[PDB]
This record gives sequence, C-alpha cells and structure tokens, in this order.
Amino acid sequence: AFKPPPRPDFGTSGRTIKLQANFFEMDIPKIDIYHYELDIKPEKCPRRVNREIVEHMVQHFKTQIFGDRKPVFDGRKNLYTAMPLPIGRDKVELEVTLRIFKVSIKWVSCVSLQALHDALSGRLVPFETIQALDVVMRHLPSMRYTPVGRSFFTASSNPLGGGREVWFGFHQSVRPSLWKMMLNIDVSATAFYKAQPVIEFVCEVLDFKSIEQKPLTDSQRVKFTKEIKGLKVEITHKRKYRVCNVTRRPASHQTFPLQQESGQTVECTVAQYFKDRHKLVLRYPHLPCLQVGQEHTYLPLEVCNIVAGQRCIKKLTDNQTSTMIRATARSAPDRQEEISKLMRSADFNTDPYVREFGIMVKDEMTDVTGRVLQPPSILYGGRNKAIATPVQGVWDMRNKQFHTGIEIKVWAIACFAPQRQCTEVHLKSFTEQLRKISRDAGMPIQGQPCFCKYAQGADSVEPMFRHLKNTYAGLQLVVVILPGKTPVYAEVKRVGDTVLGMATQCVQMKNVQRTTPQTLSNLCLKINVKLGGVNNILLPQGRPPVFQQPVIFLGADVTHPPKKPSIAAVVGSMDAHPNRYCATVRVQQHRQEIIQDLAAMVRELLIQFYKSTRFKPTRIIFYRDGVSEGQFQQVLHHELLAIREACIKLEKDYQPGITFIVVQKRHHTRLFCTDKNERVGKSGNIPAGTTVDTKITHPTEFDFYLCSHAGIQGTSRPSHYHVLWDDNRFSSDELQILTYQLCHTYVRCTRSVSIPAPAYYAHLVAFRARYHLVQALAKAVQVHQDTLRTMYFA
RNA sequence: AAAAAAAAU
Repeated sequence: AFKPPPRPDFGTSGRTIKLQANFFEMDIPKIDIYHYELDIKPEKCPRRVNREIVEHMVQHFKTQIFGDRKPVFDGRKNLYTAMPLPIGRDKVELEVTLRIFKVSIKWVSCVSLQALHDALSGRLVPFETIQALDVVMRHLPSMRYTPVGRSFFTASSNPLGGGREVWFGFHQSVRPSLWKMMLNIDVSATAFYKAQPVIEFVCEVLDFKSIEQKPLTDSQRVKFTKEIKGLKVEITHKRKYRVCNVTRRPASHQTFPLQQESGQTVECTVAQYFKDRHKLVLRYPHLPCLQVGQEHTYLPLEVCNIVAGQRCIKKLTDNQTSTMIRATARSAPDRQEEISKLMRSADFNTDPYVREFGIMVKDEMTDVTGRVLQPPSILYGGRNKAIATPVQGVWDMRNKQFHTGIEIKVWAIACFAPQRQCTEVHLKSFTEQLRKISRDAGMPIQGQPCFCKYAQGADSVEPMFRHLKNTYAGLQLVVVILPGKTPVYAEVKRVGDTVLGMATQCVQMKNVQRTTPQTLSNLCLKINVKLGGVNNILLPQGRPPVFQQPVIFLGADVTHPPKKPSIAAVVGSMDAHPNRYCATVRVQQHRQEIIQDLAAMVRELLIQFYKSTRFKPTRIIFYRDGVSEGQFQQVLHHELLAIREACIKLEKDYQPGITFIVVQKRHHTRLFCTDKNERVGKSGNIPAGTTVDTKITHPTEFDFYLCSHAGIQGTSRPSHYHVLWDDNRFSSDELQILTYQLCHTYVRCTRSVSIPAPAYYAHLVAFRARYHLVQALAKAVQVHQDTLRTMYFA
C-alpha cells in the first residue's frame, strides 16, 4: 500500500488512428526558480485581496526590492521570482495600502527546473516544481478573471432561472508527460448566481413577475431560505456579508438588542432601527430579514444585492441543467475550434509573466497516435443463440433473444396515475405491446397481469404491497406507473428493496400512453435482470487470459449530498461471465471520500461470490471511481489495506492478487480525430474504443485513456484509468482490452458505456440508496435478503 | 422514473 507500479509496457492492440489532444507542449528553461514565503497579517483575507496586496507591494517597493522583476503569487503564502531578490535570506517587514497590512517575505527554497527535466526523461516527480509552473501560468488570469478551482470565468444574458446564470470560461493546468511538460486547456461553463437586488432574487426563486404583498407562508420561506443560505450579500445604502439564515419574523417585528447611550440594551425592531439610524422607512416591512455574520445582525431584503461572481454549488433543477446542457454542448470539431480561439486570445507567448520565467507554450494541439480496440462479441440465447457485434459502440436485439430470459407467469400493475389520464384502454394497449416485445426478447410474459388496480399517495404503497405479496403466490414483478416526479418512486423502492423484497419496475405515464418498440425493449432489459435473468454475456472465447481462474470484479464509488451523509457503494461480480453483481452500501461521514467500512463490504462480497460460484477468487480487480489525483496516496493507503484486510479476515493464507484501478471521467483532456474520415456521428467524436497510453499519459506510472463509448452529444470525455497497484502484473493490452470488454456488460442498454459496468453499478447503488433515505440511516439503506441475489439497482 | 451520451445590527 505505497507506490504505484511502473508502466509495464505499451499497448499494441487495435488499429492506429491519428488524434489531437488539448495538451500544448511547454518549452521550459533549465534554470532555478526562486521560492519565497509570504506572511500577510491579517492572514484570513480572501485570496483576491492577498493578490491585490502582493500586486501593490511589488510596485510600491520597486526601487528597493523588486526592481524590474515580475514575480508570481499563489494567492496564499507562496511567491516566486525568475531571479533572486536582493533578500538573500533574511526576512523583511513591509506595509501596503488599499487598509493596512503587514507583509513579511522570506526565501525558502530553489525550485530546480533541471530536476523536473530529469524526472520527465526518467530517474524517476518534484510536485513543488509542477506547482511552481502552475502558479506562473495562472498568475495573470487569476487577476483578470474569476478563478474557480482550476478554471477561470467571467460574465458576458444567459439566464437559467431561479437566480442562476451561465458563465463561460476555461480550465487550465500544467501536467507531466513523457519527455515533456504539457499545458491542458479546455473550454468550460458553470452556474453562477445573477448579481441583482435580493428582492428580484426572491421573485425569480418564488416565481413572481413582480414582488408587489403579504408575509411568506412557512413554505415560501424555507424555499427562499434554502436558496440564499450561505450566499454573499452586499448593501446598497458597499459592505459584504454572509447570509447564515432567513428570519421567521418580518422586519417590522424582528427585534435585536440595541445598546443606548446609558449603556442599557433594549429590543428594537429592524424596521425602527433603519428608520432612526438611516432615515429609511422600509418599503416591504412584511418580508423577513437576512441574518448575516454570526449571532444578532439582521438585514432587510430591500437593502441587499447578491454579490457578483458567486459560483452555484447547490443542485440544479431538472430544467436548469437542461438549458445548461443545451447552451454548453458543442460538437467535437466545434470544441476544438473554441480551444484554438482560446489559445489565440490567451496568447501565452506574450504574457509578461511566462516571458519573465522564459516559458514557451505551443499553439498547436499535441499529435497523438491512438488505437481503436476491437469490441467483444455479445452472446445471446433463446432459439438461435445469436451473436451481436457492436458497431460504433452500439448493437441491438433485433433477431435476438436473452441468454437466459425469465418466463413471467405472475405479475401485477400498480397505476399511481389517475384513471382520468391513464385510461384502462392505455393499460391494455400497453400490456399487449409489452408482451409482444417481451416475447421477442426471449423473456416471455405469459398471462395477463394477475392483478391491476389504481392508487394515489405514498402512504398507500406498503399495505398494497403487503397485500400482493401475501395473496399472489409466485408473484415475480410489480410494474408501477407514475405521473412525473413524485416521492412515491422513493417509497416504492424503499418498500420493494428493503422491506418486502419484491422486484418492482417503475414506468412513466407517458411511456404507457404512447409506447414504442425500442422503449419497451429497453424496459425488458431491466425487468429480466431484476428477476435474476441473464440478458447476454461476453463471447466467452473472446475474453482475456484473466478469466482462466476465479476472479471477482469490484466497482466502488461514493456519492456526496447535494449536514447530510455521504454514501459508499461497492458491487462485485457473482459469476464468470461476468454478468450478475451483488451490492454493498453504507452511509458514512459527510463528504468523506474514503470508503470507511470497505474491509467489511469487500468481505461480504467475497462470501457472496463463494456461495454463488463455490470458488474463491484468485484475483480481485478493483475499479474505484470518484477520486482526484490529489487524493490517490490517501485512498490507495487505507483502501488497498482494507481489501487486503478482508482477505486476511476471511482466511489466513488467502492472498488473491489485487489490481487497484481508479477511473476518472472528470478531467479536461479531449481527443479529436485528425482525419475527418474518422469522425463519427453528427457530434464528430472519436470512435468507440480508441485508447491512448502514450505521449500525454504519465511518464512512469501505469495509466491510459479509453473512450469506450460512442459520443452521441457534445464532445466525448475519454475515461481515464490509473493503476495504483497490480499484483497480477497485467500487460497494457490485456488490461485495456479487459476494461473495454467490461464496458459491454452493462445490462441497461445494448451499448458500450463510458465506464466499466461494476463502476457504473456502484453509482446506481449509492444513488438508489439516496431514494432509500426517504445508525437508523445505516438501516434505511440496508436491503432485504431476497433482493440481494438480484441486481435490484438496475 | 425505458436508456445511453452530454454541462457540470
């Protein structure tokens, strides 16, 4: 549990294809970079203020300290120069005025750019050197723009509603590769809060055309409170505050302790205070106040604006993200041009600071040779046992039937849509069309539903389900019908998955009224596996050597709340196909990325594997999603030990080979076809299966990019896979082929997906757990015994 | 919730 293995070899499988990546080569001098520390006092100022301080400090002290040198600054403590200041070592104390800060500057170290060069060729990486470069490259944009993490944004106009807005910008990061340093540049866009009076913000949040009223009900108040809680407001009557809460009382009645001349404190209303103190009679005294700072300062809504440049963290409404998707989605050729325009306007080679440090960035995207891997054949069952060949990451189930399809003889219908809109004719039409398709799918639904009724309310689910379970023996499935978003789906699943242990397939009302063969076919895919059926398997002989001996495939992922706990989910294969997965899920610490109870979860799965296959896996392949590079050493430490602990806990001399692989979908590397002949679809993306493990990947470690999916919309994100550990000593080809084939085992669609099925299943499990969430939390997530032997999360 | 992809005082 320590050091990632070196890259074993380079992949050679698949046909070559010319690509270009949004990585721009950096010509970097072999000099030393000089590193100074900065103690600014006070030391809690926002990074922007620190940058203003440093900026003025440099100019004000030109004659005696900085001269013609252009230093760069990281926003906090670290300042760099391309030439050593006349400091030598001894600390100096300074003053700066916007009002008055005390800055001390003290030489710490020499960042060797030569040490970086040799790390790039081999021997064998100074992180602080990479960081020094990053500080240099983003010094200028950090002042001209609004940095968010590693990106930069500005306002243009592009409303999303609810007080939210779209800001366009770009990601920027310096990355090591073999022989070279790379500048990663990609276009980006995120949600920002519109800068406007809080009054208007209230209208957009509560759907008012005009504010012109009467006190908010308890409902309107908590909606608005949730929206503005934690946001920054400024006063119209230049002061900034933090909104910590919205008062229950209106301004005319909300009071606070006010100390008079005698020293005695009395309660005074916010309305009365703003009248005496500011000659201001409140326009809307019936509206509540923003409680700011910390506990008794209150602000009326009409004297506050939402501070500009506030990024939106909270979950977007389904309509908000939609227009965001639409306004941000661009084809691969389109995105490539925007990056070119960005390089041209960023104009790095004329930036004063990178010129100062003698850095040169190339304005041509890096040429990369990729390899398009051959997809696995998909074996089906039924009469003819047809073999499907994915073309452009897609196949279908025409003239084909399930590997093992479940014959349905007993099933029920629970319509929670009103008979008014979902008529008896609809149900009968839906039922008839569903059965025809299912027949063809190799999952024959014989007999009309044993039961079919209507209902309303989440409170009606269990007694209705208690009913069905007790009276209909052999009951396999309850198809539930819902009208749009509604909290009964969560209730249907909670009762179905955790309490009674019954397979339930929810379906929208609209997909019942108007049925299509493709929709029904996709509905049958989920139904079959939820009854323990097997839709299809990888062509057995079209499999890598890893399947020679008992192996279990794990998919782990932790999802964080939109306070509320995080949810860790780990799934594991239960056969040799591999097809069926058992799920383990835990609630854990809010925003804790590491799976705390991993050892226990892995053990459970290992047992389940042994009871299903009567074999102990000789290898454990672990696909870990949702981990940033800055957390590798930490996650690799506890988690590799955790799964190794599970094996020891099982049996003393049980030591299966573990391959620890992190899967990353959240990065900003893009791959584009050099030949226009290689573009696929209207989106013009790279084909399903192109693999990159050269030039732009890690100089020493085992990592590769694999775009396993076909780009339908926008620009494809090629999934990144970084091997943190590998007892099994995989070759580059066999691993890359393995994860690619695993992307063809996702049962919800006849498509190759962007990440391997176990990783995708892990996501679904943790997210199903969210709906299960309506010490007792750990129980509202614990799932019935009979459902476990099914992929209920499918 | 048929489904993948896509922004993310």
